Amino acid sequence: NKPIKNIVIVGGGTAGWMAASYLVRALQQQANITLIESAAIPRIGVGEATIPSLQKVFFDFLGIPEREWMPQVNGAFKAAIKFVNWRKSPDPSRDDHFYHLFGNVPNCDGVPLTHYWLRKREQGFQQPMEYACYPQPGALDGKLAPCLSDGTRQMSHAWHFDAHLVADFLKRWAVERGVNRVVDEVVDVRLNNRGYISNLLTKEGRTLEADLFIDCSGMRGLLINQALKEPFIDMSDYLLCDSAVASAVPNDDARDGVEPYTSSIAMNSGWTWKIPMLGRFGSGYVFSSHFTSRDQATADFLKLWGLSDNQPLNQIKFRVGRNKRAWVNNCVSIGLSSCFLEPLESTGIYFIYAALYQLVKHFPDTSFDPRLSDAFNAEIVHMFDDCRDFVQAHYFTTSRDDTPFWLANRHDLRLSDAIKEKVQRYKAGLPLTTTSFDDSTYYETFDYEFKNFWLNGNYYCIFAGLGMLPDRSLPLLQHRPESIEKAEAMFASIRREAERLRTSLPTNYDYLRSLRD
Amino acid sequence: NKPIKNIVIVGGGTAGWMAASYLVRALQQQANITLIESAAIPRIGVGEATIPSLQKVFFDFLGIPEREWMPQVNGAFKAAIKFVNWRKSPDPSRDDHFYHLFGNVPNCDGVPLTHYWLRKREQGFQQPMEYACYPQPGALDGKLAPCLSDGTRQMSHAWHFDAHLVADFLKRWAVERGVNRVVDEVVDVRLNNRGYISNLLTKEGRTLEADLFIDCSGMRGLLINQALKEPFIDMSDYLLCDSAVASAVPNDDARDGVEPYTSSIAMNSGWTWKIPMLGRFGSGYVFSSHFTSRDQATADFLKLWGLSDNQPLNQIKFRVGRNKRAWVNNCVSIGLSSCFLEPLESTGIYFIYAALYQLVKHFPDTSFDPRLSDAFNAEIVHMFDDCRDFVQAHYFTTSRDDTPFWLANRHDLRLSDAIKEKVQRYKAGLPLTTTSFDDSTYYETFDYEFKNFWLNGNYYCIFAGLGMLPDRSLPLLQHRPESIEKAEAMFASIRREAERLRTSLPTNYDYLRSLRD
Ligand SMILES: Cc1cc2nc3c(=O)[nH]c(=O)nc-3n(C[C@H](O)[C@H](O)[C@H](O)COP(=O)(O)OP(=O)(O)OC[C@H]3O[C@@H](n4cnc5c(N)ncnc54)[C@H](O)[C@@H]3O)c2cc1C
Ligand SMILES: Cc1cc2nc3c(=O)[nH]c(=O)nc-3n(C[C@H](O)[C@H](O)[C@H](O)COP(=O)(O)OP(=O)(O)OC[C@H]3O[C@@H](n4cnc5c(N)ncnc54)[C@H](O)[C@@H]3O)c2cc1C
Ligand SMILES: N[C@@H](Cc1c[nH]c2c(Cl)cccc12)C(=O)O
Ligand SMILES: N[C@@H](Cc1c[nH]c2c(Cl)cccc12)C(=O)O
Ligand SMILES: [Cl-]
Ligand SMILES: [Cl-]
Repeated sequence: NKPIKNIVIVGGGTAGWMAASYLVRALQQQANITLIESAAIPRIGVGEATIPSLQKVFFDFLGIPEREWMPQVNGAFKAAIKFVNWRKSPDPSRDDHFYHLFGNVPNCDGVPLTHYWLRKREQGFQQPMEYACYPQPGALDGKLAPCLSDGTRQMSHAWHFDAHLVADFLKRWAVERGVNRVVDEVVDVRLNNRGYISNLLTKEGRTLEADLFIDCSGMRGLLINQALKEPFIDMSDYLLCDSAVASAVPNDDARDGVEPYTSSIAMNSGWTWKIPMLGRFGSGYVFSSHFTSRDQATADFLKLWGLSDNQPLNQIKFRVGRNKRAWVNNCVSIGLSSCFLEPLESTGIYFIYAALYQLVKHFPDTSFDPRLSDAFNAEIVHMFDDCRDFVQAHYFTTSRDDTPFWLANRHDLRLSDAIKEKVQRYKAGLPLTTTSFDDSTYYETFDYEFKNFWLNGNYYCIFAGLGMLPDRSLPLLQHRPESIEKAEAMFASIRREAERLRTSLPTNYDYLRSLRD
Repeated sequence: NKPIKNIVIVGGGTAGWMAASYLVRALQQQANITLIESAAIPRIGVGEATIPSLQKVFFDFLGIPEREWMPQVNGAFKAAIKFVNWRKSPDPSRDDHFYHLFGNVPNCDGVPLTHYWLRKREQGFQQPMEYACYPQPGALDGKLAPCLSDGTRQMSHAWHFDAHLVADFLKRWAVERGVNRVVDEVVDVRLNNRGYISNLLTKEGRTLEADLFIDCSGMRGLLINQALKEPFIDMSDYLLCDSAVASAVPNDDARDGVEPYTSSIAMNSGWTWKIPMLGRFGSGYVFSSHFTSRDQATADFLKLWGLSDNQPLNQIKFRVGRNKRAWVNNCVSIGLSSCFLEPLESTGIYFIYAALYQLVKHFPDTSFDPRLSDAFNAEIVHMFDDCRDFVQAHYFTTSRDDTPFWLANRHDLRLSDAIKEKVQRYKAGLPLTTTSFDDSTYYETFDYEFKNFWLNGNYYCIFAGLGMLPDRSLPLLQHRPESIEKAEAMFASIRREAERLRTSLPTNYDYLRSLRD
């Protein structure tokens, strides 16, 4: 079979430029890559929060160290997501926050520390789970950097940045390596009688042909949805939000610092993200138009930040779900053309490079063996549905009952069998997936992470933070007092490390300034 | 002169039965009215959107309160038309909607609030015009009823209903009051040598005579066009659409509510109406066969609602324009036999009862003084051409340039001097027609409304919603800072009222259910 020689990518957003740069890197020889992007159709870039695999799977693959790309996209550090007002009727007099941290909880004699923490809590211990089981949250409260001043990493972390600058950075990188860039707009897609894409007709009269087409056209799914008519599986029975009102807000970094984390602030009918960088934070009230008008959401959002009627707003809508198949015939959808999940756990750009990684793992020749795309499609389904369930798990486990939106989340969602099973194991007191690896190994072993994306620590951070605890601690632990004592020593180590970080890390603001102002 | 004694109405659609019932009411004494309608020729009833004058001019005249006719026609409430994707290249990621609301914008020291809104916008104010100047659009976004639960009206509104049931309701009403109903089909019309209608010959052998004939035969204009040969002024140089593909679509009212408004969803080569009622919405893609085939339009329409090849479709065509004269000799055309304009602003049934109102205002004796019909004809010309221009104003002011259809609308339409003049005044920053009345008074003073049908607020809703703003705010306002401050207080009142409506109105779905399931 003849190899894929010509590849056309439609779209110049994060997805398109990730596709171009990843493919130019992966396909060392025999690949002519052309990216077409409209000057008249905006890209989506709201100020984006990311996860550690962005470096390990994407930028390492390209050979670009963090210190190289990060200042060029005005990047800032993210060590967690902090959830605010998710636990109860929010009360202005009560500190209701919890973190979802990156990295693994240690095990003690084959049992995660989360489980020894729960046993302690049963005996009256008051410290919240993540403060007991992770060394860094206090440091995040102090707004400290994830690294010592000399760059030595001290916690697992990822990044906040404007996705426009990332696309820009990658456009530059990809074009210097031979990606052909066409600024133009596809207006028509011709399919042959078998349903394979033949060519694209552009507004300026170009006809584009390729062996393989990558649809990075964004939510419109120009190729996959509009031309190939792949059904989009609407998942608004799983997740209620379908909208956002977003903006960027100046930050007084010198008086207030830069939070080394994304915040998710629960609202009446959704939640608001906060994504700090130097000088500004991006923020969006993600909402369900079924429970609040865009009008009321906008008022709620402005009021949250003390913003004025003169404040500019980005009024976004989205459909939650994914294509029935990401790759149909000679077209692979990547990015918003493939799926969307609300940014509650920073998985959007993850879906782009994880899908690109999978595409190269299932790379076709010009015969397009359906066994390859079928395998690829099943990986994407698992990747997305798994994240959808984890995100959904933040909603149906809420104890908030103070609005129709929160009541509908408690009562009216459709739950996969897979999520119910996990919730059942959790409530029984069983660990979810645990690894013996350290973080370095986990984040270096993408075939493992991709299939074991949400571990025990991730579920515990969310479920325990939300106030849903297991019915009881692990029965095994009643037979293991020595193991319980060793766990105490591990809790004491973690506390030592927290205290060392407190006095050793530079502020996130100072460290960011030091790298590049 | 002998009075009109015998009146024959040809046609049993909305127009015929409105004519019968209006005339039986108006002509208290000396009137024998006969309506002939074919059992073999369908009526036009697609699910119809209406305006507040339907109650005030038509049903009040008959003495039928809203609460009486409305459940009998399975009516639902309409508080606006919402225009979707009319502003730009539609983008699935962007909320592009605006409302055209019923009712007046308040004035502040002789200047409409629209003008104070524009000055604010010049200074960076971001709220869309209709959300600033009207209290109800947020409530429509929340799908709320126009009335409190006890029926107290809270906004100006009209109705959605199947026009078949209205005809049915009025048939019953008119026959109980002495209208003679003949189910039969006119096959021939005899004119005397002077060109006056002598009699109608029916398929079943009846000969019908009358002093006055009302042509409600629909688009075929059996009497006015076919028998009297009155020229129809084709207006396809003004407006491009000549076709519709229509259907009814089930609605999940319990999960999705019932939108208290008509939607107009701009397509590639026209627009699609949505007209919600209980259990279903009527919908039609109105299109120009010059830019899209009926085939492609049908595919576009099915795709819009995720409908299947098994979905039933009503494939409509129409000619846009009006008779040179509505009333010729002893024949008055009323309804589709008289004129057609696409349903972009819900004027079809309006044309029926406004024309009937005018007919009674110009009512003849058997001498048929041409001065009466000449006056009547000039009123109809003004009524129709005025609406034609307002509808046309939605098209030529578009910023959409993404298809041939939208480009032709931007560049290729014939514009009346009257519409150019208005657009010129608008762009200069001048108010169009303003009233000092409240809505109640406007909607109660039909001689005023009929001549001042589209006010400043109506033009602003459309022009501002479409993104065509005046070159600058009213120069007068630079001399009136106190007036500007008073306008602020009025903007604050409107916001208070919006917020009160949000928490006080029942959902439109709940209120409709409560009245009659
Ligand atoms: C509200 C919101 C919040 C988000 N938050 C996060 C977050 O915190 N973290 C994270 O990782 N991700 C987040 N995401 C996801 C992320 O922003 C996007 O997935 C990502 O930035 C790339 O989107 P895309 O490239 O698939 O599509 P787009 O950005 O929509 O780019 C589309 C491209 O296709 C081109 N195009 C479209 N049609 C044509 C055509 N006809 N001819 C030629 N070109 C065409 C456009 O010009 C553009 O270049 C968020 C997304 C949304 C909507
Ligand atoms: C696509 C479309 C969308 C519309 N949307 C709206 C809307 O949203 N809001 C609104 O207010 N209006 C709307 N209208 C207009 C409205 O539907 C019609 O004007 C109205 O319902 C009445 O039409 P009519 O009675 O004049 O003619 P028809 O409904 O066509 O009725 C014709 C009658 O004449 C009879 N007839 C014809 N020839 C003979 C004959 N030879 N002998 C005996 N009887 C005969 C027929 O049997 C029938 O009874 C719309 C119209 C169309 C076409
Ligand atoms: N395997 C993923 C899990 C994850 C996705 N988003 C996260 C966030 Cl936002 C915080 C903590 C962990 C995650 C990771 O550790 O990066
Ligand atoms: N004088 C008319 C103007 C009008 C016709 N159609 C409309 C619609 Cl569909 C919305 C708002 C106003 C109108 C009215 O207010 O009813
Ligand atoms: Cl995301
Ligand atoms: Cl109409």
